[PDB]
Amino acid sequence: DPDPSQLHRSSLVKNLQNIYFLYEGDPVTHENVKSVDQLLSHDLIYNVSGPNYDKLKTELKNQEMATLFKDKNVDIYGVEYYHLCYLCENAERSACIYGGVTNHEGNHLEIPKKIVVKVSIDGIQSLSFDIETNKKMVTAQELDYKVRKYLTDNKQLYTNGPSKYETGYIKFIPKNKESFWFDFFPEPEFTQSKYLMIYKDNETLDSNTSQIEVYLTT
Amino acid sequence: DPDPSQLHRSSLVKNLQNIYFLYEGDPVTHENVKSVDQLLSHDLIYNVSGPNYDKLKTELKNQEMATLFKDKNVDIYGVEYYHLCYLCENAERSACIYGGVTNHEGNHLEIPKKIVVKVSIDGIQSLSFDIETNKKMVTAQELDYKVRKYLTDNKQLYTNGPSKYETGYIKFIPKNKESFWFDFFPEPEFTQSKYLMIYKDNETLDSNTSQIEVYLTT
Amino acid sequence: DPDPSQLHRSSLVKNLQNIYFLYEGDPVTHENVKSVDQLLSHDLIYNVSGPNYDKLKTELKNQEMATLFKDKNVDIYGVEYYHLCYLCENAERSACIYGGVTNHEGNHLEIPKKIVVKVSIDGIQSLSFDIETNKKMVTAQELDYKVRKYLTDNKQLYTNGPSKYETGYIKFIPKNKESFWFDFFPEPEFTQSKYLMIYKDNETLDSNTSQIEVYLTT
Amino acid sequence: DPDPSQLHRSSLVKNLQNIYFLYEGDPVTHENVKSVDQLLSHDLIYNVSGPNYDKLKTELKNQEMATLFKDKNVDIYGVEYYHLCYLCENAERSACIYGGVTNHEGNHLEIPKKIVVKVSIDGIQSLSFDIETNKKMVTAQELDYKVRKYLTDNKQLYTNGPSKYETGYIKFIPKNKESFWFDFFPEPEFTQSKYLMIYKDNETLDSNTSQIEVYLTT
Repeated sequence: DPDPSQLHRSSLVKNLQNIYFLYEGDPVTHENVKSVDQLLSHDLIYNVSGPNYDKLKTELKNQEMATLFKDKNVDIYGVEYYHLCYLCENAERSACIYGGVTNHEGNHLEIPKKIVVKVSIDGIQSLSFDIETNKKMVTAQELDYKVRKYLTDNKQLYTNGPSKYETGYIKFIPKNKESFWFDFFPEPEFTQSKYLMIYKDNETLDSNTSQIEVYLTT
Repeated sequence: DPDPSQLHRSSLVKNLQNIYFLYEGDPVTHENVKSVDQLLSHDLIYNVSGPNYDKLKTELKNQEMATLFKDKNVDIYGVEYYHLCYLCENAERSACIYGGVTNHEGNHLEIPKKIVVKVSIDGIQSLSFDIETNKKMVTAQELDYKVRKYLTDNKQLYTNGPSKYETGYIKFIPKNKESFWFDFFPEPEFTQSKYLMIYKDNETLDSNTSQIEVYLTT
Repeated sequence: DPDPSQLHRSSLVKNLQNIYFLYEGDPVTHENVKSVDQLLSHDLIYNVSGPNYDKLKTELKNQEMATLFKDKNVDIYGVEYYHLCYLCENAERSACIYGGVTNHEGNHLEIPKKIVVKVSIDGIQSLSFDIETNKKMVTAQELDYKVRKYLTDNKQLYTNGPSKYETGYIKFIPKNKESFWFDFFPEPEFTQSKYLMIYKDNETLDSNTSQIEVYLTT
Repeated sequence: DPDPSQLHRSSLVKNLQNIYFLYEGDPVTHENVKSVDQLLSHDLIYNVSGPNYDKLKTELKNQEMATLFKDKNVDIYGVEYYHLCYLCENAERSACIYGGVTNHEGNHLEIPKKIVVKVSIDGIQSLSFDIETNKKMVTAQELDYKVRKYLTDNKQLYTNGPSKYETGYIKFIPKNKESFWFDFFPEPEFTQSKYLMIYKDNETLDSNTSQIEVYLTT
C-alpha cells in the first residue's frame, strides 16, 4: 500500500484542470467493434466516431496483447486525450487512450452488477456509493473513471482549478489476485498522455468479486 | 474573380467533414481581450477559455501586424483548429486561429449594420439571405463564417459527409478596394491548419459599406 | 528592390545559429528520382536517403505544381529541416524541403555554367565570386544555397552565433523576367520551417541569362 | 532469462536500420555538467552541444530521480533520438535520451577498468572481448552501447538493412543484485523513442564487480 511519502500532492500541481477535463467529460465507449489498423505493434486503431474524433487509437501493453485483440470484436471504454496524439500528421479528429479493451462475445450482463465503493476521507470511512458495470470482465479503467466521475460531480475531487483534497488514491482488491492502486494526482509538471499510462497494462477485473477502496486526505 | 476551373471540386475532396466541422460549430469569439504572450514574431497568445481550449494563438500576417496588436485591447472572431496547433508539450488544451483580430476601442455599433448576401446557385442568382455584425470594421473571416454557417445549416453547404455542391466560393466586394474571394472547398488532400491560412492576412472591411456574393454549382 | 526598413536585422534575431546550420551544412541533392507517394495534394514524397533521412518530402506551390512533377523523373536540390517535419508519427529519419525540384530529362550541361555573384558591402561592390551549376533551368534555392554557403565560409555571413552583418539580401535578376529577392535574416522569433518557405514557389531561372547581386551592411 | 519465444525476431522488424543508426553513431557524452531546466517533473534539460543539437533533455524514472540530480554536477552518456523529441514546439536542434546520468564528483578512475564480455552464439561460447569505462558506477546504457557498438562494427549485429542474427540479448550480472537483460531487437513496428525506454530506469552497475554476457542466435 502507498506510503504517504510517495503520494502526489495536489497543491503542487500546475494545471490541475487538465486532469479535471479528463474525468469530467464523457468517456469514449463503443461496443462490438473491430480493429482496422495499427501504427506500432502494440496499439490498435479503430474506425469509430464520437464528438471530437473519427478515429481512435489505443495503446496496449505490448505487441502480444495487441495482436490478441487485433481481429476480435471488442468493447472499448476509456479516458481519451487529444494533445500528443498523432497518427500521420494528415489525420485530424483523432483520439487516444490506453487499454480500455475487453472481448465483446460473452462478456455482458442482462442486469448490471453494482459495486459499492468504500470511500475514506481523513481516516474516517464516511462515504459509500455504488458504481455500475454490465461487463463480467471489466477493466480497472472503466471502474476508475466511474469512481472519479462521481467523486468529481459530488465531492469536487477535481474542479476547473484546485482540488478539495491534498492526496488520494483508488485501490482495487481482486479475490485471487494481488491488489493494485492508482494515484488520483499527477506530478507537478505533467501531461495527460503520460498520466494515463496507468491504463496501458489493460488490467481487467471480475466485476463479481472485486472490491474498491478510495482514500482521500484534506 | 476566379477562372471556373482552378476552383476546387468538392467531389474530389476526401474527408470533407473536416471542413464541415470548422463551420458547423461555434466560432471562437472574445471581446476586450489583450495579448499575453508570443511564440513566433507574427503570432499572439491570449488567455481565453472555450469548451476545448485554455489558450488561443492567432497567427497574423507578419511580425509587424503582430507588434501592432501586441499590447492592444482587441476583439477576436475566428474559426479555430486543433490538430497541428503546437505551443509546447506543456500546454495542451490549446486552439489556433488565423487573424480574426480587430481593434476593440471604438469599433462597435449600437445597432448591427447588417450586410446583404446574394447567392447564385448554378449561375441563376437564386437565394439571398441576411448577415449582420455590430462591428464598424469587421474581418472577412467573421462575415465569411456567418455566410457559411447559414449556407450550411439551411442549404447543406457541407455535411458530416459530402456536399450538395461541386464548386462554390464567396466574393467580397469592398467599397474602395480590390475585391477578393475565398474558395469554399480545399484540395483533395488537405489539412485544417493549411486551409485556414486564408484568414492569415487579417483582411478587415467596412461593414457599413461592403457587399458579399456567394456562388455555387452542382 | 527592398527598402532598408523592410530588411530584418540580424542583431534582433535570437537563435540565429539555426539559420547558420541550414546553410553551412550539406544540401540534400538527388538526381533522376520519381515521387513514390504524397501526403497533402501539394507535396511529393521520395524514398531517397542521406545522413539523417531515408525519406524526403518536398512541398510545392499548389496541387497543380505537385501533380505536374508527380510521375516525372526530377532532380532535387534543397535545404532541409527536421523539426516540424512529421510524416506519420513512426516516420523517423524523414526530411523536409520546399520546392527545389526540376525536370531531369535534357536539363543538364556537359560543362557547368559559371555565374558571377556581385557582393556589395555597405554600398561598395568590391567583391565578386563564382557559383556553379549544371542545370539549364535551375531553382533559385540551389543558387541561393551555393551563395550563402560561400558567404558563410568565406565572409562570416552566418556563424554559430551572430552575423558580421546587420542586414543583407540576395537579388535575382532573370533576363526577361522581373527580379526578386530573399532576406538573409528572419524575424527575431522564428522557425526553420517557416523561414524556408521562400523556396515553396519553386522559382527556377535560366542559368545562362541570370545575374545575382548581394547587398550587405555592417 | 528470456524464453526464446520471449525474444524479438529481427527478421520481423520493418526498418531495423533505425536501430543500427542508434548504435553505429557516436553517443552523446558530456562530463561535469549541470541541469538548467525541466519540461516535465521527471526530466532534465541541459545546454550542451553536439552535431545536430544545442539542447539535451534526459528523461529519468520519476520526479524523485530528476530532483535528485537536478542541481548536481553530472556526467552524461546516452543513445539519443530526435524524432518525437518535442520540446517547445519551436525549438529545433534538440536531442533526447533516457537516463544515462551519473554523479560526476568522486566517480572517475585513474585507470579505466576493463570489463570482459562473453559472447555466446547459437549456444556456443564463441567470442570474448573488452569494453572499458573510467567510471566507478556506470549506467547499463553506457556499457550496453559499448558492447553493441563493438558487435555492430565487428560482427554486423546491425547494418543499414537486415542483421546476421535472429535474436540476441545482453545480460548484466551485478555482484549483489538481481541480473537483468535488454533485448537487442524491437517489435516489428517500433519507434526509437519507445525502444530506448530500456534506459529510463537509469540503472547503474559497479564497473569493478559486474559481468556481461551476450547470447545471439542465427
